[PDB]
Amino acid sequence: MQMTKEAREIIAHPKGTKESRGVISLQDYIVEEQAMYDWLFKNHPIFTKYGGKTVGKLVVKDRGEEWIEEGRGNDFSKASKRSGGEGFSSMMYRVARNSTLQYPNKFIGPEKCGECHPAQYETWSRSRHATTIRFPGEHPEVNNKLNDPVFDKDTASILPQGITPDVVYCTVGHIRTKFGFFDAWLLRGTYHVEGGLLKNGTGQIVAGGNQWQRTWALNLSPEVAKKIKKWVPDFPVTLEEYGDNGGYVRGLASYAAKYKKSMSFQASTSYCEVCHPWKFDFKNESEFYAALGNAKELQKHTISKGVSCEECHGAGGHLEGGSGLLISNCERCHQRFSYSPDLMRNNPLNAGKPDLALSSKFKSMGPGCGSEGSQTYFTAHYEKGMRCATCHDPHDVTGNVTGEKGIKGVSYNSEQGYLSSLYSKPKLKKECTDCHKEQAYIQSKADTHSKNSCASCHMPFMMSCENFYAIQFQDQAGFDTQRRAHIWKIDVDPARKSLVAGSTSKDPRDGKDWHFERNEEGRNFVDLMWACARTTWADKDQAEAKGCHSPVVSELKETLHFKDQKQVYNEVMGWQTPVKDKFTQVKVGIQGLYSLLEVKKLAPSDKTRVYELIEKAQDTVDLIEKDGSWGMHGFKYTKQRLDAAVEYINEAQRIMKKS
Amino acid sequence: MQMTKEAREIIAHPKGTKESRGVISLQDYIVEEQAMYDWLFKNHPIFTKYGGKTVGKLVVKDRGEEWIEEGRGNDFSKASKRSGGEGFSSMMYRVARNSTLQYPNKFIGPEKCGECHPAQYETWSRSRHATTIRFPGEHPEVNNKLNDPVFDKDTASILPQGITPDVVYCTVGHIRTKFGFFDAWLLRGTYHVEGGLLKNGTGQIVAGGNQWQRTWALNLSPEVAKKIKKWVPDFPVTLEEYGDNGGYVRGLASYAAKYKKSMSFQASTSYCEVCHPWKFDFKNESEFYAALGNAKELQKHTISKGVSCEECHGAGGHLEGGSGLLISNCERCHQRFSYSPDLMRNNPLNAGKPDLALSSKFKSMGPGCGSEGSQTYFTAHYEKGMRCATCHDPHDVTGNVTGEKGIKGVSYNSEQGYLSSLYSKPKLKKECTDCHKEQAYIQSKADTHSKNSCASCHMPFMMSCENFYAIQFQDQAGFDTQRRAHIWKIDVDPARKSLVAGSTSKDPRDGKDWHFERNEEGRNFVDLMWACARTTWADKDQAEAKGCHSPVVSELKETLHFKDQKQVYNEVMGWQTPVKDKFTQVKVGIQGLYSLLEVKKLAPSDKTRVYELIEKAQDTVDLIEKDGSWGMHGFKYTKQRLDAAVEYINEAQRIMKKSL
Amino acid sequence: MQMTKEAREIIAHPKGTKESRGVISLQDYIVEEQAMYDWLFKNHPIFTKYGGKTVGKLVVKDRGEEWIEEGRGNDFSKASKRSGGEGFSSMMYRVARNSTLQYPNKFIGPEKCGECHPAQYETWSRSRHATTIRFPGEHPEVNNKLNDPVFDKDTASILPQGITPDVVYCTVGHIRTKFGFFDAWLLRGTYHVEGGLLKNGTGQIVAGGNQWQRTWALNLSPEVAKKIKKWVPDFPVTLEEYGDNGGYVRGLASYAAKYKKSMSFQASTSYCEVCHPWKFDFKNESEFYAALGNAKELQKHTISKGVSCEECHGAGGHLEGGSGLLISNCERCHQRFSYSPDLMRNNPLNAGKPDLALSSKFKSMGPGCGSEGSQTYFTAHYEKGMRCATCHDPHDVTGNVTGEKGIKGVSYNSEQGYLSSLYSKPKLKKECTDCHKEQAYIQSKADTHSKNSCASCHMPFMMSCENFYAIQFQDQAGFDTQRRAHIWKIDVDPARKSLVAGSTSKDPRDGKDWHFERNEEGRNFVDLMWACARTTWADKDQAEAKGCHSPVVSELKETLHFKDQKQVYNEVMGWQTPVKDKFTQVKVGIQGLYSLLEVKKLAPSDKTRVYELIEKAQDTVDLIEKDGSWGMHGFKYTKQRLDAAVEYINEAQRIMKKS
Ligand code: HEM
Ligand SMILES: [Cu+]
Ligand SMILES: [Cu+]
Ligand SMILES: [Cu+]
Repeated sequence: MQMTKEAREIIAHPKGTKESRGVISLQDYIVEEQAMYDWLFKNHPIFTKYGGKTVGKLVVKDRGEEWIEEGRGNDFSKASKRSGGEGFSSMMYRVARNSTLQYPNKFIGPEKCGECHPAQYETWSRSRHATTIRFPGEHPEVNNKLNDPVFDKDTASILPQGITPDVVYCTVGHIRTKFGFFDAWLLRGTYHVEGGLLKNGTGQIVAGGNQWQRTWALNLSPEVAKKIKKWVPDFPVTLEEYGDNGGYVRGLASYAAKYKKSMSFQASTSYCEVCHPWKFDFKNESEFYAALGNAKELQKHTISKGVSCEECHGAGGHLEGGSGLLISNCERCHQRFSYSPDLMRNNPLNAGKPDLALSSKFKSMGPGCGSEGSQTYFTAHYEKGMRCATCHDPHDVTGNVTGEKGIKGVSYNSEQGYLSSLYSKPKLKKECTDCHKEQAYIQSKADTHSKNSCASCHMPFMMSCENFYAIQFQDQAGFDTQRRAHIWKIDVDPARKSLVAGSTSKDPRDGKDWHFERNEEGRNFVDLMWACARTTWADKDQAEAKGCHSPVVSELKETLHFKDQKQVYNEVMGWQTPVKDKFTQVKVGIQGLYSLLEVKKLAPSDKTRVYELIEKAQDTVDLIEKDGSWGMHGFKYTKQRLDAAVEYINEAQRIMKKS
Repeated sequence: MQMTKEAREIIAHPKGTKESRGVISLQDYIVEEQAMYDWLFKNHPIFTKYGGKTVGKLVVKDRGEEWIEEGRGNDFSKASKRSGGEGFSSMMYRVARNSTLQYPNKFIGPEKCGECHPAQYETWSRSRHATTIRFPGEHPEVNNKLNDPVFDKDTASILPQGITPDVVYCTVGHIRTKFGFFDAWLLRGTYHVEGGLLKNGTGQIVAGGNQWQRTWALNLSPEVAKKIKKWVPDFPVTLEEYGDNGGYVRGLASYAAKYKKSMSFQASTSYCEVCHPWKFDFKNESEFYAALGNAKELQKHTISKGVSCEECHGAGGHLEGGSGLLISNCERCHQRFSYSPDLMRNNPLNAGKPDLALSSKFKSMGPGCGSEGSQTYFTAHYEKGMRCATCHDPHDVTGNVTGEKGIKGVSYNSEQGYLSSLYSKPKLKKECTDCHKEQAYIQSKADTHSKNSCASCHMPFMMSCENFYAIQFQDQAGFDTQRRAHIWKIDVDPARKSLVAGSTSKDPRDGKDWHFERNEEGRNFVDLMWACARTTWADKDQAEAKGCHSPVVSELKETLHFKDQKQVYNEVMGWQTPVKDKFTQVKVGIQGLYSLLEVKKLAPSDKTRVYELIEKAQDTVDLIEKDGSWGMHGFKYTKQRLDAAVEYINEAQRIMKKSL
Repeated sequence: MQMTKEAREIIAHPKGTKESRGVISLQDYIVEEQAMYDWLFKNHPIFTKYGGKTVGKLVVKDRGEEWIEEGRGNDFSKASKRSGGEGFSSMMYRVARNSTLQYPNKFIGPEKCGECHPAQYETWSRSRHATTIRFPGEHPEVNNKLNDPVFDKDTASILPQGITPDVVYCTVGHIRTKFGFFDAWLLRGTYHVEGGLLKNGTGQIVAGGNQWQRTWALNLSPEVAKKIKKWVPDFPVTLEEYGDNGGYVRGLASYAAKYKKSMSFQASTSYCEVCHPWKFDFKNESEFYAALGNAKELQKHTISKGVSCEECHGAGGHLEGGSGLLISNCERCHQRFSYSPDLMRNNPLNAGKPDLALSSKFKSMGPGCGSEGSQTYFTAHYEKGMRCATCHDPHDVTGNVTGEKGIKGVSYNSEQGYLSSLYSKPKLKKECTDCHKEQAYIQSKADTHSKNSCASCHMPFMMSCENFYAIQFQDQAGFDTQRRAHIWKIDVDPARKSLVAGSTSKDPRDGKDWHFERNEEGRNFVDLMWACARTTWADKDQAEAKGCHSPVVSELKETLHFKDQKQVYNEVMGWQTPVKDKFTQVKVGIQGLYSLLEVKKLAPSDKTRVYELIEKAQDTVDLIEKDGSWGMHGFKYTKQRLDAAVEYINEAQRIMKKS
């Protein structure tokens, strides 16, 4: 057992700044983790109780790999002029302030910020930022039964087999999408126990079957899976067909682990403390390591859980003795840059500019949760100065969502506010209609999609939280679809996809180097299958609008179930072709007449009329060009205006003739 | 004599973070005040020279009550899941950085920021932020006569009877609204001395008669009071009629005190250092306590006065050795939340969300000064991400206001720029017209209110700075009206009021738990009485527009003096009803015609014409809908466009008729 | 040799705050410099090897003069109530954080910020902020030949006579405009050496001939000069006619010096560290003074060069052990206020308000480079809350600019991206057309200037980077024109000038107290000569649009070469006068028809028609009024459109006739 080679090379020859400059920087964080892994190798029960034997190999994954190697950081580093191409690049995972390995820290806890800022405490406290980290006893949404089935009695409990609350420090997550756990040794829970209990050192440690997944447990029954299989012939139906991604019961999937084959061995320090953090109140590291291995002692000494005030604003915020106030830009946890060699090779003028080949973290073939920032970085919105806080309230990030009263589960409790909810409804400072007036105007007119939100087409749930690759069939715009894309640009095309395999991929399902495609303007885009026909169980708008056009969840008539991108493109063109044809005629007419007002004299009263008509026709052209949807924001009204405008041009042309 | 019970409990069982974490938090600030109060109980003249005897009882009011109990902080705390409902909530009064009890501090003074930032120093220095704290010798606007009448010889001086400059550390405030003072022991001036001078230990300490009020001393003469009384029969005229709120001479009211009945005993450290601060340059606390009681010594060692650069930006700003730069969001001094159990009770959807039952500090029955933030918090503006500095320049907060040459006073001096002025004109980055273009366009059409500013209707002076409850008659939108409401939304209703009494109120004027009402969108709103017919002497726009529709100050004909809200509402309906009616006709016509074009056959040029007409009508409807005032921004223009649009629709119907 | 009197006075009676308060402030910076000047008076080669003898007088200029006296700080101070009118005002030059005289510092260098922020590193690293300070060996754009001619073999090399790379700490600047150098003793390069080499202490120190200038070396050949001479009689053609401003070869001018007459003696600490900084990693001031005089040692210990992350964001940024995160408002280096007594005197409503009499730094008769801030301060834009970061990306400040392949040069290499480029194209978040919609609409119509940017008219290159006063003829809008004015408001007048001499000026070219004029709204403005007819070689838009109307560089026909402002004004009237005529005609008509409508009875159909026509004409009027250019944004569309509105009025009249 040892740390990753990358970590060991840095430990052997470190070039941090803590000792030389008195300022901590990337390499210092890599170095400081050595003692934690030494401790775990001697003290974790996998070794003390199970003799280092597991069903599946242990694969150590420390900061050396996560904070340096992920997102092809080493390839990015080589493509950069920084440090002569010999440097390191932390693409996805890193902290801005001290890690949980430094004691003492200056955290005072959110309740103390709340004494003076009760208003923000209240909104923050009813958000998933506040409860992403929770202890046993803090799950009223499952009546505090972490080991009983949540929904149907043949589906999974939140905790895996053999894992009981007394050896769990915390759960991570929510009913919203999924849960994970950390054991009392603060080791990421990538395993379960068969034929025994971790608590007693009995049975066997088995890789995988460690991650509770709401959609698989609740929505994705074998019956639903058979329905998908009619359309997608290789969709897995039985548990065994979920393979390495699955496990022993539906709802508990293998994550950072392949069922019975391999499992990551990872401290919270290496990864999870970047985005689902906690802080302890210990005065020094001796106190910390003494408690390490007892959940109750660690819980009692926990001064901050989850994404609290001070995770965003800094320890002690602006207070005297604190570490200095920050205003988060969200990129610690919501950015997730991933360098793509394929995007780099699109243009020779990219030489020395590898930032132009950044994409987003992908979980196998889907863009990963927490990648909204790397998505928005290649949008017109980001170019125009817009950031997360432009649109989002940074405190009330969950909104007034509630549980599902029609769900009859063995443990599920629908009455616990947002904790019971399958959805998110973040509080917004800006709606699309605030900035896009012409689009709002046309889309407000009574028509096919006028009831739907702008976000319903423009912000599909493309993102994978669970890395449930066994159900990722991305050309069918499903089925591992749990977070919302922040791309906005919709591409209208019969074939071009948003998501593409890397050129290193040797099998269409191996998931190698997937990335977002870039359009002609160098921007990310949403293809029409995602925009119109995606299948998801995370999207409240979709569920309130008859499942949109998904062959799996649509309640529309079968001819409006969109089964491939070309079909969707055909529907779009049914509206766009007639709009563009009339649009062109009108503009052709407007020039036909403007120019021909030099080659003819008219009775002043006819001249007035011709001017008047083409001026009104020009108003319609401008509105439609500015709208830019070519009828997709409202065919009926767009056609009404274009019909009028061609009448104007014909009336004017009739007049010009009589001369 | 002792500190409040709330402070003593926290001192007895403190749960701050200074010792356990090395970070100062709320409870540490409560604890640190113990020494100051012990000192005051032994060393203040009230005790050393007057035997602790005062006319009216002494009421200690330290941070334990001000920073913990105010705004029903304890009820908010019990309504919250935070700390199992057993925590504390500082609703209004707290600091962000060290208080004036820490020595040494890192303040260098605004003149030092000004060495490198001369431009911002200049604009800041000509603002009331810069001069809210002043020493004797810094009042040219009264020819430095703090003890002679400011205006008429029968009205008040700035300092009350028995209080002389040499025992005053500072004055607080301006001619703008009011003044207060702090004695050389840094105790808040809630008293005067009858038959003697404080400096000689003679006479008697008497509660109240301590706050100079411009509006009472200048504008609210017995003559004006009598005029008001014809409308409002209970309105006080004689000095005796102002009761506990008054005192011994028109212009000096009792504030944080009741004349001869009670007076707050309060160090500057408990309350005033939050919003009207100063900082001293002492190396340690021994030096500070040694200077205490000596105005000249304290003044000499004052390194920052009032809302200086570093009060906003932190002590030493971004400089090496400083405390770290801050950009103020203004909530230290301009927010003032107050929790309203009635707003919780009346909306059951707010259960477990005490933040949605937040209101503003009320001074009796009017929202307090410095509550703009708690007001804006419940507006569309704040919801769209707008904050104070969206609209406001943070430095030039007073603007180019001047005195009134027409005022002849015993001491008043009109030539001192903003210091002489009765008004405020903060420099703005954004005007209403920058974001509300349709409203601006219609409003620019010459009519009844074309010379009104947008803020004249939308931002009435509803706020009470002085807590002059004796003249607060909120249903008549007067008469203690010194600061500008930041609410904007105008409600259109015959009876519904912006301001209402709490359910604890047992008498229409007892002033218990008054608060803002919330509309169907969960927002604050301005009722039509405030928007149209309010009475104030702090609103220059109103003074320059014939006093608007106030029965008391309107110069308009008597038929345009609005005596109550139903009368205003009926005037509004007279404009909105015709507009709304015609708007509805035009909108139905447009849609009806569009629908009929889908089936009824017309010659090409008729179809052309019908389309053309309904598109023109649609332009008009879109404009008027987007404006959303239904004629209140420009009645004749609005109805004219709609009358023209009605003509377009009728011609279009004429064409449809021919076919049949 | 000694420090300036202003410095010595402060040193004698210091009222800083470091000792009393523990906080560094302005006067502390002045005092701290004393050791450096003592050291230079004893150790610089000028004294140790040349015996204090120079061709031209040594003029010491320290922080005492730069940070205190510049911009008429003492007059501003006296005009202010601050400190009784007896204090100091640092108008242009000061730092926010420790100077380069304090050791150790907390800088970790931009490559360490880049480890975690690879994206911002990439865009920042290809900007002139990043390379404004460079060491010998880092000039691929002249093939690293600092002593060979850049362009033609009879024009200048970057380094002057007798100055070799081995005794130069760094160069300042780029091909873009100009270069400068610092010797190994960190003295500002205001001299060269005739008859020997500085490294051997041979030859004589000669004042001036020290600043390499791109425009003089490349563009302003004797032929071009002759051409300008035909329009401007006094224009210098021969090297000798450039006088004190010139030197011994075309391309190397005298700056902070007069050729063979005077040269400033200035440490980097007094001035250049404000805006073109660097930082050393020295652990104390002893290590620093020990390396002084050795270019290689200093270079080896340089941890930050130029305007790096930490110069804007503070040393160590937000990192633990750092000095605390900043977000720069750019005023350290781009503001440059200069108090103008003339502006104060010429408006007695500004009495007691010297801030309102602030102008910008002028380099002789042109506004200085890095005065964008003091310029925008008196604009509508600043008043509305706009700041540098409203329009600009703060990282990607240079943009995708490239060299010129057509240039023949002895050393010039045109293939090093932005390093080879003569232009700047800063990345913007907002374009003029984002906020100014009506102007954008009119300007989009195919017409005379429709291909041109808004910035082309509104932001001419008025600013002097080089103080090349020998070619400054401002009434002719030329010819020392290297940076872009940030004023936007164009004044339309036959004679009023943006740039005027101070009342202390005696000769029209003595360059005394020049300043911007203020218009009737208290704002800076651009006169029509600058807007339309200016001569520059720094403006890419101008170069891509036939040199605009410069008599010197225009490729237009000769009737479109504008020689004076009166001629420009007249061309503007050619357009605005017909537009305002028709405009007024329409307003009169609308008002007339409207007044008649209440006393006139019309058939329902006739009335419909008159309202409608009036209403169309009103829309046109509103658009033209909103545009506010009266044809300057597109004469053809504007005039055509007003003509039609006249027709609407005329048709309305024909219907009103039936009364
Ligand atoms: C889309 C590009 C442009 C934008 C957004 C823009 C914007 C503006 C604005 C906002 C004004 C002020 C109008 C007022 O006072 O109400 C203006 C005036 C002016 N612009 Fe432009 N402009 C553009 C292009 C141009 C061009 C190409 C030229 C010259 C060829 C030009 C020359 C002027 C002049 C001379 C004025 C002064 C008008 C007067 O005061 O009479 N502009 N422009
Ligand atoms: Cu996730
Ligand atoms: Cu007040
Ligand atoms: Cu320059």
